[PDB]
Amino acid sequence: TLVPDLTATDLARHRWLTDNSWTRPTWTVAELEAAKAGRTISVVLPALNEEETVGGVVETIRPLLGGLVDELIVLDSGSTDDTEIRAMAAGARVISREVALPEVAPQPGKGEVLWRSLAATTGDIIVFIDSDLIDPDPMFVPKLVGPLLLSEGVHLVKGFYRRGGRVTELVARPLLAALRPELTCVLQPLGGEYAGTRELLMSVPFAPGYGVEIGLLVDTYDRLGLDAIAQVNLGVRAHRNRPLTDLAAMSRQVIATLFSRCGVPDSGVGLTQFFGFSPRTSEVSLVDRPPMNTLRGKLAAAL
Amino acid sequence: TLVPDLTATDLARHRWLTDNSWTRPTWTVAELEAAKAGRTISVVLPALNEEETVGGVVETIRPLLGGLVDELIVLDSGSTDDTEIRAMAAGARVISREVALPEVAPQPGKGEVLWRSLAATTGDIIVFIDSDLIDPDPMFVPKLVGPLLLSEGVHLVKGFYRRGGRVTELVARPLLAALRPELTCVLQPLGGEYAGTRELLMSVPFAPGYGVEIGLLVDTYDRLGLDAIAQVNLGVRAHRNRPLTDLAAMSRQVIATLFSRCGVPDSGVGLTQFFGFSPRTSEVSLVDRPPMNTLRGKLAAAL
Ligand SMILES: Nc1ccc(C(=O)O)cc1
Ligand SMILES: Nc1ccc(C(=O)O)cc1
Ligand SMILES: [Cl-]
Ligand SMILES: [Cl-]
Ligand SMILES: [Cl-]
Ligand SMILES: [Cl-]
Ligand SMILES: [Cl-]
Ligand SMILES: [Cl-]
Ligand SMILES: [Cl-]
Ligand SMILES: [Cl-]
Ligand SMILES: [Cl-]
Ligand SMILES: [Cl-]
Repeated sequence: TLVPDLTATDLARHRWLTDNSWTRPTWTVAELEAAKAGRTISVVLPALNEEETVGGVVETIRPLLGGLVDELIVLDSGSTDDTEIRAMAAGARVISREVALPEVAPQPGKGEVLWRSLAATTGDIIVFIDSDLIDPDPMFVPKLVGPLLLSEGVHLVKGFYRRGGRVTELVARPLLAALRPELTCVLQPLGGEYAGTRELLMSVPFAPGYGVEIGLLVDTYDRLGLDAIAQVNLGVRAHRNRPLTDLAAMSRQVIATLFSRCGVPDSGVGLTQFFGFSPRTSEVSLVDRPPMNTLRGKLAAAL
Repeated sequence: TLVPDLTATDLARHRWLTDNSWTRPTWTVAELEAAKAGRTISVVLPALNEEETVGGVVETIRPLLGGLVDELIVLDSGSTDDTEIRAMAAGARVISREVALPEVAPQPGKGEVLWRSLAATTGDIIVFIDSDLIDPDPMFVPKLVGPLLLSEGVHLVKGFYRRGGRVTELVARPLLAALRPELTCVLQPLGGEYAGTRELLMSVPFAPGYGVEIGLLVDTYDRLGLDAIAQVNLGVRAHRNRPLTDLAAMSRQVIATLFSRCGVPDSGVGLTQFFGFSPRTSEVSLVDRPPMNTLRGKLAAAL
């Protein structure tokens, strides 16, 4: 809604950018592990057909398994390439969507995968890391759990890179300025590298498809306020030059998910693209998976 | 609002793409001039500091002056370079914002310029052409007025190019799919080359800044329906590689203007961009210029 008391100038000077934003995190693995205090950490990599990169991501994380990290899972989304065997060969446990939650038939898209991984994991903290990363850094998981383990009151940590992204810069952040202005303090709201506490994640809906990350950001903000969110610098990463046609369909789902969270009536109509004319249509989903907490008791595996 | 009866598939197969969309316009200047039937045509080029390109755009249009075109005006927006003298030297009349409407102090931005040009022009049809075009084609004005002069019931003509644009493809068209799905049939809703009848243009508000084009599209659609809009192929044009930082600020104003037209409460908060951090803020306007018709009677020059 209309917030004429807030300006872009005092968003740039917002105290949150100091106390909840780590440009140069200096935490050690040993001192993070010391702060677990009986909490466990689950790392989840969503994956659909990522055979060329999934092993390299898993290998950056595997040395933490059994110390800082308690579970390392690739949640496979129906890959037909060698994603699964390569993740296993790299030292990760691989769980299909069906095995994560066999009572419920899979919907397509990324959010489904992350939602199901709540039923497959046991960590008090869950870290999500994209499996398509071309050059992952082994300090990702430590930097993401830093504010959860050491700060107070943080429940969602968003990892950003110094160069980000055409959808992030033209779609997500300008819409947040219009609909959730305080969230413009988040550098990369769509980023795939982030960590959350279990109670938070079990009690929010998961948006479908590519809306999942911005949906968690906005639901966490709405539920707990800006102080409960933090961001940390993961380092440098090259913008993978994705086709604008793919980015357009993803943008449409980002819009749908944000409108869904902000009371904006979305038409539900998918995006048409023209290239006479050669038309290309995509679909968009307006239906969340409900909070996983609502399924407690009905599951053959406890939550 | 929610339109679950419409899908992206039947938008791609929409009859409008045949009867109101000209992929290969074949009109001659002589036969268009024959159809004027006493209507006059005003061509308007908005311009702020366009000394390198404005003359070349004017020269592509000047041979039509006195035949198909009755007025050729560059509406200068406070240029400090040689925009004005170069437009004059190319054969255009140059009118400042103040001379267009001296009773009202200028607001910044492009929409202000186009709104003021309604008071400075006399054509029954007004054609807007950007002055920063690097390679304008002399058939722009004929192709834009074709459907106005020959078809029935068209009041707004949008000229598109075969390659368009990151803001168009990731922001404008996906938001239209969410908020005004039928308008996704328009290939380039933000395009600067378009023509409109005077009665229509005098009776709609003009959005400020870079929102002006999408605001006219949505107001025309809301007021008169999709049949009153048409689009024509102008040919090929190179995407001028504008900085993503500029595109982000323009996207924010596009969003504000669309939310303004579609009942979506916009925060009014400008876009912050970060590059410690180096913050960069822009402003956004939620205030239209009212329909120029509302100022009739109060102007020292008649409308
Ligand atoms: N079904 C899908 C599962 C995962 C992903 C992804 O990780 O980007 C995308 C689609
Ligand atoms: N004040 C302005 C006037 C004109 C333009 C433009 O034509 O892009 C931009 C700004
Ligand atoms: Cl502001
Ligand atoms: Cl800091
Ligand atoms: Cl089901
Ligand atoms: Cl992006
Ligand atoms: Cl919580
Ligand atoms: Cl659809
Ligand atoms: Cl046609
Ligand atoms: Cl004034
Ligand atoms: Cl564009
Ligand atoms: Cl009208």
